[PDB]
Amino acid sequence: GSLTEDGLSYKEKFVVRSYEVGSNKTATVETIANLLQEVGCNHAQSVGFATTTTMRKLHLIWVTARMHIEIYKYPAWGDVVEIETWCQSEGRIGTRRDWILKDSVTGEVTGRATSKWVMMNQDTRRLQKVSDDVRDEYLVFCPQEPRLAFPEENNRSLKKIPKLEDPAQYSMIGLKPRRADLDMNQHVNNVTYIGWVLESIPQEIVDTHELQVITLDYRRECQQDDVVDSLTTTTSNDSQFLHLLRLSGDGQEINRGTTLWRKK
Amino acid sequence: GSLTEDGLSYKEKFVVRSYEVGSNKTATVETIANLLQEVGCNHAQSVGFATTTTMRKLHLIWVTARMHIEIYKYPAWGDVVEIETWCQSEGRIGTRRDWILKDSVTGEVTGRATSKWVMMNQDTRRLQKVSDDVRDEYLVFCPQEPRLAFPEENNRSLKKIPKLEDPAQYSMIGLKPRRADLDMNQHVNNVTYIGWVLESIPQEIVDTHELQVITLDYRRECQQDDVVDSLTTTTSDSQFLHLLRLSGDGQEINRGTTLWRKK
Ligand SMILES: N#CCC(=O)NC1CCCCC1
Ligand SMILES: N#CCC(=O)NC1CCCCC1
Repeated sequence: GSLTEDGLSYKEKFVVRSYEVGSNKTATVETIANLLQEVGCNHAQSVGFATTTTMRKLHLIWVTARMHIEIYKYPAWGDVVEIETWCQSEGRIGTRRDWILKDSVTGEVTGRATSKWVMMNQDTRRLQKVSDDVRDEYLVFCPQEPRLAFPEENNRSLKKIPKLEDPAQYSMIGLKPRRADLDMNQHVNNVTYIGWVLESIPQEIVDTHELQVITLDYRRECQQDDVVDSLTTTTSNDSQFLHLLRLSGDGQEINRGTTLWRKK
Repeated sequence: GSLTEDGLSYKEKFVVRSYEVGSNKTATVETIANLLQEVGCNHAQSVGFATTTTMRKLHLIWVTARMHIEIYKYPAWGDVVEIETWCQSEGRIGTRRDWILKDSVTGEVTGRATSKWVMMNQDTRRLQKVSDDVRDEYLVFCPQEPRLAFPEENNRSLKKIPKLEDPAQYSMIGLKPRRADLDMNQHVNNVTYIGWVLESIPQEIVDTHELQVITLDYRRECQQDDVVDSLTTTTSDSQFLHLLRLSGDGQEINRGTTLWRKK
């Protein structure tokens, strides 16, 4: 991987692995999300980091608030996928990381993704606005004019998601993270939540449809000793679902989302 | 990746990923096991496949009976690891796949692994001996003289493993596979069982020790709708005896041992 000529974005190529593919012999959405995360981390390292100087002094971190992924073609086992990523400041609300996925052979766009990140104190877990000093320190690494993976004025990446009402149509109960689900700081990896959401989709939908769009809101973290319940209700040749992840016991919300599936 | 000059083994280089490392910023044993599995699959594809012509017509497949891994140094995040793999016939018993892990920069051996594979009919799930026809079709891709990742006489990779007796010292119950744990044929990936075994090791041990050796026997598969219990007892450096069994009737799925060195 490497930064582009202007130093304002980063590209990396990946060969899709045997254990990374599902029943169709194409990469799962969780493999795609892990690749986005890896290219995101390599971009941050290449430019000096994603805690800045001022963030480390004030015990502040970036946390994912929302993730939105749209896939047109999942790469097959052995195929090479090229991913381009960049960051942008969104004033004092937070930051945004965007991605474009391309087939290395054809150069065609096979997917795109966007994510919203908010500032948070590591210790108190209290969200806050982006200070001027932090915003100035990361603007040297971002394009100045807007560059959006989802430019459309009526796009599905900015839609408000409602809370699923009991009773859910489908459910998968008692989901727990194992050590492979944790990152290097022992926090549950953001991609695990995508897997947990998809666990309540019936196997018949997965067998006859391909996942086209997934929007996920992150409300609260799952601790490594927590237990989660995954709930899904059909809201709809296309199928839409409303999703909810909550703690198995008290029912505390951890995530909410929507998925759109197209018939194969 | 590519086959070596003589075409009797295969090498591939991997850059360790951010999500592939644990709390020590080095690759987990499950990342290592996934890399062994990937280089194994790439070796099979490069030589024409690991179902052969005779196996496809007879509805036969290779299944893992045992896996043994020894790690001296886990590669750090961003490091390049080079893995060499080869296969060997073991007469009528089955086949063996071996691996050597090296630091790409220094060329030093940082790990080694061996695995025993047995023939099985896909449909009946009945184990079988290897026929002469299969033996001949496999021998053109294997070294003729023995080449062993663990050559030492009376080494850890060939030790008989006993069955853990109740009550277990430690346990993790109600473990279930999710879709990310399944392979392309909807079977639970062999690496998931390694993760499930390690789930009953206390976090205190993981925080103060590094895993040096793991030997795992595969007795029966876990279906995607099955629930597993993971049991561990200290037998001792720290040694542990492990057992995975179905949550309900207690049917054995795996047994194994781990050796851990203090950091
Ligand atoms: N953390 C991290 C890497 C990153 O930049 N993005 C990740 C986190 C959100 C879901 C997958 C993509
Ligand atoms: N299947 C397959 C790939 C392969 O050759 N070996 C794998 C399976 C056993 C555990 C990890 C290594």
